[PDB]
Amino acid sequence: AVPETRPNHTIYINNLNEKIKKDELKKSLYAIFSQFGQILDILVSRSLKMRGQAFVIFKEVSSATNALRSMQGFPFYDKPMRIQYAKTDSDIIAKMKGTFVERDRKREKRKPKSQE
Repeated sequence: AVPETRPNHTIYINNLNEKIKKDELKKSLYAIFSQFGQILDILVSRSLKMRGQAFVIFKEVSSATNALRSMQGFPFYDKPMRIQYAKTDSDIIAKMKGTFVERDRKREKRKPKSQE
C-alpha cells in the first residue's frame, strides 16, 4: 500500500547537514516555502531520532503541495531536500517536543511583558 505522496497541511524533511543546531535550519525553510504557499510554523529537533529532519506547517494544505512538489529534491545544505509530506507533524511536533508538555496556549506568539 502506498498512494503516492499526497498533501497533509505539513511536509517532512530528512536531508540537512548533520552539523547545524536549529536557529538556521528553520530560518532557511521559512525563506523558501513562504512563497511556495505560506510558512507559519517550521519545526526541527536536535534529537538523535530527529536529526536535521524537520516538518513544515503551512497555513493551507495547498502550500505544502508546492514546498514538497515544487522543489521536490532541491539543493539545500549540500543535500537534496527530498520533501515528504508528514504523516501529520502535529502529534510529531509534540512528539519531538523533547518533553511533551500538555501546553494549553498554541495560537499567537505574543509575550506578556518584555523582561530582561
